[PDB]
Amino acid sequence: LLLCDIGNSNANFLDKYFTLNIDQFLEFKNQKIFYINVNEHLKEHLKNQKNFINLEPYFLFDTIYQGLGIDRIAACYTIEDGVVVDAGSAITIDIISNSIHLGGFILPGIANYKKIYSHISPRLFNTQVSLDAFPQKTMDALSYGVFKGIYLLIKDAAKKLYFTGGDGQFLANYFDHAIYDKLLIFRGMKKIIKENPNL
Amino acid sequence: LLLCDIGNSNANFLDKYFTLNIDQFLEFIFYINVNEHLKEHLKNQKNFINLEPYFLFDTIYQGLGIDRIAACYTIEDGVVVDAGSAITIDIIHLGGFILPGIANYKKIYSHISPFNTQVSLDAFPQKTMDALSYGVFKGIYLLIKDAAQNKKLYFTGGDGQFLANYFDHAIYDKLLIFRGMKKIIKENPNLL
Repeated sequence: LLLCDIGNSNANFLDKYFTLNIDQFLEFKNQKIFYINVNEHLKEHLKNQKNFINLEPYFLFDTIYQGLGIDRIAACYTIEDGVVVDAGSAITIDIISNSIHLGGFILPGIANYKKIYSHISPRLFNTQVSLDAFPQKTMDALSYGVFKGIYLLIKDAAKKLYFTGGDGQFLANYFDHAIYDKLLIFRGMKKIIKENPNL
Repeated sequence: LLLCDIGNSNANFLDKYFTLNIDQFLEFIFYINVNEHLKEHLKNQKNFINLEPYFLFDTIYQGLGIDRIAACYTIEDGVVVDAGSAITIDIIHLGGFILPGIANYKKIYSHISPFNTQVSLDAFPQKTMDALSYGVFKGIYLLIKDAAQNKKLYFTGGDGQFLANYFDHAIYDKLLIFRGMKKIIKENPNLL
């Protein structure tokens, strides 16, 4: 059972979890691969690979959010009630209540915060910065700005929390009653398959 | 008496307030400067007199920028927010924190994907531009609120009035920085 979650920078596979970059992904050959894809650039390519089978059409998900990404849908999908946070290149926060998508929002990913500080000034992280004291040096002034900004947005939006993505465990640790599941999305994909076994 | 607050995107002048962008300032005076790539050019200019070494300001914060010092210089008690290229939030000095300015939030998103300022903050967005706008505006809002846990609140800077509107009990002063700069010329009559 080979699953593929395709992004703008990475394709994450599950068989056993691995990550390829996009060049690597384009040279991959294999057996059936089930997939979701947000990369607009790879749509023609995927259509030419007959072994590749798009799960997106099977996702029924109650939202009015225009153009919601299939990646966010798939991560919300096994959740009945809760706040879903996928912390990678971007940080998306989605709110589920009663299997209904109430809305959601987007933040830069942590690496990107680091890039924009640099673009602003060479004068402009400590992951172990405290959130309950004002910072006293510039490293901490940045780390606090970023990490506390995300902490408060998520606190306000949240309800149980589910976390996923490369930075998800780190963000989860600021909260009690929160889970981290590296495989949230692949669980949504797993669920689609258990619901349409003719696949 | 001509004053200049030279920042990372803009040069705020007071002769009559008015602002140049950097590329303008270059083709354009007591000053403070946080623009690294402008250090050289300023030493070149003999009409410009740096005011930074005259400030004496107690803080337990190491390497506090001179724009923050200057903004904070005339405030006995409160949170001081300066919203430009970056947004500095300072406490009266018991510390403070920094964010990207609103336009620099734009720039990350615009590069990734080549703002709605009236976005509601009390409901969850349902389209991409609103999703972005709310992450930015509410993130800033929650941080200041949390920091100003009841203290006074002061805002300045090019985007400072916009942000002040989010608040009851808050004051915007476009000139808070030049007010530090004037108080320094005050304390140092010798400068004239």
